[PDB]
Amino acid sequence: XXXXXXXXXXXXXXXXLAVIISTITIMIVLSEIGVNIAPLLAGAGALGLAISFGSQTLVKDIITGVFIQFENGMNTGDLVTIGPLTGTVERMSIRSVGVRQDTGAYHIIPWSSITTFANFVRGIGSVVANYDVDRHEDADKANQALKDAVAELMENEEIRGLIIGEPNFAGIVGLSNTAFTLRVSFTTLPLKQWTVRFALDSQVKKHFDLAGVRAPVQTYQVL
Amino acid sequence: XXXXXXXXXXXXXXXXLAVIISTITIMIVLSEIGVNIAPLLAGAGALGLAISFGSQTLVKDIITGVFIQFENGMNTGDLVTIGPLTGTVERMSIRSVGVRQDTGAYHIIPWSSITTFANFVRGIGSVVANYDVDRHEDADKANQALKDAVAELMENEEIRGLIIGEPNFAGIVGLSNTAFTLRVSFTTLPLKQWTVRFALDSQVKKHFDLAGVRAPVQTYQVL
Amino acid sequence: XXXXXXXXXXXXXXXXLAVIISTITIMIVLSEIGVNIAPLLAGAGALGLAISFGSQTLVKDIITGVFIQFENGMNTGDLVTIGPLTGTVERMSIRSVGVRQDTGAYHIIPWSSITTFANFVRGIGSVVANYDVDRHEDADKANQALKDAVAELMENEEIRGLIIGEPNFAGIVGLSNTAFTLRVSFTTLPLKQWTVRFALDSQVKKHFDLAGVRAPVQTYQVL
Amino acid sequence: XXXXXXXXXXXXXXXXLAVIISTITIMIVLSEIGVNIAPLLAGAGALGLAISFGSQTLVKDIITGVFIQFENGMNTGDLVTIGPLTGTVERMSIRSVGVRQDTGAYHIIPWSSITTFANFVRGIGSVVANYDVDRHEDADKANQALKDAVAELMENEEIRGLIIGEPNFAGIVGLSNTAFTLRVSFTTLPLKQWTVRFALDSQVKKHFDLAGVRAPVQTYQVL
Amino acid sequence: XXXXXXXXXXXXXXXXLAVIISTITIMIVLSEIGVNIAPLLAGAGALGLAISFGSQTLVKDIITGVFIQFENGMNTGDLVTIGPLTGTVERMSIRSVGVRQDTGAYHIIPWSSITTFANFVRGIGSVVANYDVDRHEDADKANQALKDAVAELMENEEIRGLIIGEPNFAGIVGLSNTAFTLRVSFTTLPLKQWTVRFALDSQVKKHFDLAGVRAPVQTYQVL
Amino acid sequence: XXXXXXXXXXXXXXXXLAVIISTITIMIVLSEIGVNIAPLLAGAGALGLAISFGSQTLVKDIITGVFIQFENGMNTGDLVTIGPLTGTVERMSIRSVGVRQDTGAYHIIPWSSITTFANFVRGIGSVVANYDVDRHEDADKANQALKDAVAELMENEEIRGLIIGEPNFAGIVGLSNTAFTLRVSFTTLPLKQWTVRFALDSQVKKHFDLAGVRAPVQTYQVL
Amino acid sequence: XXXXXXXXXXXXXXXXLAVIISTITIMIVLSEIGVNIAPLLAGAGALGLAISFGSQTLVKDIITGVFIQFENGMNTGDLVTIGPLTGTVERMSIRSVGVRQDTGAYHIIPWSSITTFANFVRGIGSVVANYDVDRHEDADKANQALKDAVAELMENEEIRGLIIGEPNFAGIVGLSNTAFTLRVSFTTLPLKQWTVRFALDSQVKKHFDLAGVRAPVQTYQVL
Repeated sequence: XXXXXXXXXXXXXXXXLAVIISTITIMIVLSEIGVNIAPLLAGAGALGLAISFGSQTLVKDIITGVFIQFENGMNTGDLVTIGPLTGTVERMSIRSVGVRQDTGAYHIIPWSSITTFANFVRGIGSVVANYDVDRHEDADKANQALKDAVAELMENEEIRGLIIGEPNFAGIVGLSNTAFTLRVSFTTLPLKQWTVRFALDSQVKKHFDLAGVRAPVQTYQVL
Repeated sequence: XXXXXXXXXXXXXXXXLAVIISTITIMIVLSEIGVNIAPLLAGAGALGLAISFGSQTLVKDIITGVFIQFENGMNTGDLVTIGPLTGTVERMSIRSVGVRQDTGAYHIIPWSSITTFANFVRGIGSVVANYDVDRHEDADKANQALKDAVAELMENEEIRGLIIGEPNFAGIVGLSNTAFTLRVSFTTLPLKQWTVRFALDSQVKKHFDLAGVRAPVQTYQVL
Repeated sequence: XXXXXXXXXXXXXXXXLAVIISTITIMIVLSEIGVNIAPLLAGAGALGLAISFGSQTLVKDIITGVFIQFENGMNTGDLVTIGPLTGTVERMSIRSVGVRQDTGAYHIIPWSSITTFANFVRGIGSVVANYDVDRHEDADKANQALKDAVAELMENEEIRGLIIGEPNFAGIVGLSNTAFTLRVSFTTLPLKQWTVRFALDSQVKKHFDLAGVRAPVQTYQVL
Repeated sequence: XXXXXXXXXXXXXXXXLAVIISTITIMIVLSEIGVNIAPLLAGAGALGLAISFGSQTLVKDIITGVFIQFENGMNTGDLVTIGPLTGTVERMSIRSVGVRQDTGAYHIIPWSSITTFANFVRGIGSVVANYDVDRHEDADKANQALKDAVAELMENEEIRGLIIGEPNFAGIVGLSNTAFTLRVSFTTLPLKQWTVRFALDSQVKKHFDLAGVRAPVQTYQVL
Repeated sequence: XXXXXXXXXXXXXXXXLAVIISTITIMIVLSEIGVNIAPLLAGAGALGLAISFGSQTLVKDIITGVFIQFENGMNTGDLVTIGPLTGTVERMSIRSVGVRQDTGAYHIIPWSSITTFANFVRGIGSVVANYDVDRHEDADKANQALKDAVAELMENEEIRGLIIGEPNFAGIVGLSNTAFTLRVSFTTLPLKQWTVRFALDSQVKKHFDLAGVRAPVQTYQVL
Repeated sequence: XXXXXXXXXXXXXXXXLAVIISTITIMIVLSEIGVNIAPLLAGAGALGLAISFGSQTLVKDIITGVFIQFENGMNTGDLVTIGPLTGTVERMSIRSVGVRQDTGAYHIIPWSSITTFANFVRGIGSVVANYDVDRHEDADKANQALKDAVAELMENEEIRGLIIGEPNFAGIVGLSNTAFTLRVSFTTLPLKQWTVRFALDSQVKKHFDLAGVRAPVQTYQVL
Repeated sequence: XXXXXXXXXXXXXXXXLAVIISTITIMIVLSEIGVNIAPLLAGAGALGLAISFGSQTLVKDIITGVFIQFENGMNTGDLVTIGPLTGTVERMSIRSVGVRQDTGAYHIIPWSSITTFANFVRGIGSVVANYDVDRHEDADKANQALKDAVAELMENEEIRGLIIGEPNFAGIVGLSNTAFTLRVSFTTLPLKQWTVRFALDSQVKKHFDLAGVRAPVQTYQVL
């Protein structure tokens, strides 16, 4: 039986990364060779549980990545927002995503840290502008000024191509101790919101000055 | 017994995703073929525990999603609020929900991150408006002005269709060092709160100017 | 023994949600049919541990719910406060609770997220009002004014029915660089605190104006 | 052996909450009746691990409660502070504690959420009052004024019974750009701190006015 | 064998807190008495794992306590700082520590919540005082004033006994838009820092007034 | 069999860090020598599980490090940003990374604490400058001033070598109650952003003074 | 066999901290003495798992400590920064580190709470000083003043020995609504940054006064 067991073990070892495989092979051999390694199994299992609780991140991350990819949630060149960060995606790997912030940095984010993320290149983009006007100014006057500003904006051929449909004037949307707030909304081609917002702000300043609408002004009273 | 064991193993393997299934088959074979793989079982179990702690998120998320669906908590097109985000739901998948923020973004939120979420399309919508008035102004005067404003609002046929029942005047609801606060409440058709609030603010500004109620004013004293 | 084992397995399978039950049955059969599925057990156990770490939330939540119910902590129609949210409870399910915020929203909160929650419909409700008065004003004068205000309040038959017992004047309760603070306390029927607070604030403004008590006023000094 | 095994199983089942006990009995029977339920054991163990990770809270909470009780840390009627909450304890159960906030609410806190909690009814209560005085005022003048205020306080027979020992004047305790801060300390009967603090603040205002000590005053300089 | 097994079980049970011990005894008996309780073992193990995840806190806390005690980190009567709390230690138990805040409260903190804690009664105590002086004042003038203040302080026999060695004048330590900051440092007997700081602040006010050093003053400019 | 077992155990022990290996050897010996150490296995397994939950950090950290290295995410001498810290990398070990803050400190960060980190030496660096201008100033005037400033900047031969391509003027990008904001963008050689930003700010101040553009100015109104 | 088993158990027990060892010995004896303690094993294993989840901290902490020691990250007498704390290291034990804050306290921090820590005694120390100057002042004038200040500083023989190399003037580094900021950088012997910074601030005040550079001044406009 001795020679037979020896031959059996030989055949098995012949049938049998590399260092751990070698340790496991040594374990199976010592097991089959007249030794019952329960506590050696215990030590190797402690080591394996350690590496497990360690090497969990890679797999969690790659599966989160492939899931995000299934939903078509992020492509190369999009403008995404991940937590407190907003930038352009420059490259995606099987572990992490590369986001190029506007301040020049190059953030690397591993998928596990990505729970909820916003994308700016899906369909439409909107603009919600709010402007303040001194509480004492005439409401209709300022509102007509804002309407004239938007109308002049929509005449700019270069910008008109960026707005989908018609503007949406909401009128007054709130009062403060000093000012009331006008609001105008849009619906633009994706990723072009900010250009529209900037042109609108320029036109709004110009026309508020023309129509003589005053900016909000803090008020005091003495004695 | 050798040929018999061989035939048994053959039949079993014949009776026997793909790569892991193949590894498990190799394991059962080496087990039945004169080898006791306890530590090989240990390594494969470490790998499996890793993938487990990894692939937990998908199932947790899908069950959270189906639960949220059971309570009729979220449909396509509703206006929901999830954590620090408020927007419209554009599409729901078996892993995540698509929320369209007003700023044009397209957030993707996986159900696991959704613990508590608010919905604005269930039943009724309310309005609680607060306005400030200088501490020195006559209380009854300002309150009557606000009542006249609300009364003129309720005469606007377009808005009246949005208010359920009658307004609820609360009177003064608090004093500051400079101003006391009036409050009026409503109960409106769902999702129409903001239109009512805006019309009310416009009317309130107009009538506060007519009745000559002053806005709050900071007060100083020199020497 | 072959036919006998076959008959045994048949009887067992005859004696034997649905898909997992079928997989378990296949497992017991392959086990009894000349195969020792230790690693198949390992894979199925990984899957089961995954679903376990997943389907834990439902049971945790239902037991937390039934516990909260045992303590009579929340009923339909009460006005509760859960974390940063305050509203009315509209309906309770075996997984979550429906809270109707005052802003019209309809929050859904699962019991697991509920650790500590306040309820406003248990027994009594109290009012602790603080008012500011310019540092230079006479203490006794302002205090007597506040006492007269409370006295006139207690004469309002409609409100008197809401106050339990007698008011509790505390006198000055703190000094600032500009103002000292008066305080008056109450004990009211449940859920009626705010009506009392509002009536009290109205009366306090009126009587502070009558008695000529000044509001706090920031003070400066030049050069 | 068949009839013998049947009789054995019968006797065992005869020797044998209710639904789980029934499932366990079915398990032991199928085990003893010619079936080896390893994977059925696996499914039942997954379910049990789920309920375990679920029903952990009740026991954790009751043991935390009995521990808090061992240290005599909280009784009915005491004034405790738990996290961001301060109120009176109205009733204690085997799972949670009932705290009555001053604003009328009735918080329910489960012991698990209680890590560190303060109690105001153990032994003594102290008072540390700080008052501000304009930087230009004479130090000795203001300090003597405060001493006279405390002296008049200690003459009030109703309050004297609440102060243990003698006051402790610390003198100036800090400078700002505008004011220096005086401080006086006490040691009072438990739960009576606030009454003493309020009486002291009243006397301090009165005597600061008598002695003509000015409150702090912001200072500017033009051009 | 029946009578023999019965006698064996009897002897064992004879050889055999109380309720759990009884359940375990019942388990060993049913085990030895012709029943293989694997799933009963599973249920009892679920219960035991629950109590384990529950009764972990007591032992964790007592070992953390004995460790803190080994380092001589906290004694009865010391003035410690634990998280956001600062007070005197009144008594220590095998689970928690009793800290007496200055505001009269009596906090109970269990050792587990104590990660990092400061102690004020180990060796020496230091004082780092910063004072502000208007940007336009002469540097040497104010510095000499502060030196004279410290010199007069060191002449107070009662205080001199509390300062170890010599003061350490650092000169200017920073500029603001309005003021530059002088700094003086000390090294005092333990627990006596605040008395020294207060005496120093008194002397500093007196000597800044004598030498005519102005406090910082906000500056404006009109039109 | 006694002598045979003895010889077997001897051979095994002959075939058989050091202290734990010795304990495991003692375990296997006592196991093979007529003793079944199940509870000794339990104690050793508790100890091993402890060390496992302890020695997990080293391996997790080294694998996170080698992963970060695979993505070429951090080299010696780069300027990285890790959480709230921004500095230069001075040396990398198999456990942690050494970051040299600008304030002279030498932070040591272990890879586990590194989830998302930014790098400033990958490709390009950008500049987004915003400047404020009083609301009343002429828009075209200030914009032309800023254009002249940038033009003079691009004439500086030393700086021109640092800017890639052409500046990008966005015009007005927002209104406040007091000021509107101009914006100019760049794209520079990596790590040279700040030099460009500083030169640009100098030129902008000079040219805003030349063209007489006023800085924003708070506005008041009395009575 | 009875006497033989008795002798075997005797020999084993003869071959066989103290209380747990005794319980384990009792377990092995009852095991070998005709009893199969599976559920007793279960209870002892629950207790052991409890102590494990408890006594994990000591080992985690000691290994974190020895790791920090391997990287030469902290010695006796260094000036380190750990989280929100900055002080001198007074002594290190096998569990915790003793940090002496400047305010006299003596913090004890266990290594587990130390994730990222800064050290100020490794190599070099730097200084980055920023000063504000009124927006209307001449840029070249203020910059030349700052250069003269630094030049006079470098003439102080006592300080010159602390600066490595040459100062680095950056010019303007930013504009505000009221002030532009000058910046000068250094590179000093370790731990000597603050002395240099203080001397520099003194010289800067003196020379800004000489050259007549004004501090920033808030600006207003009335009506």
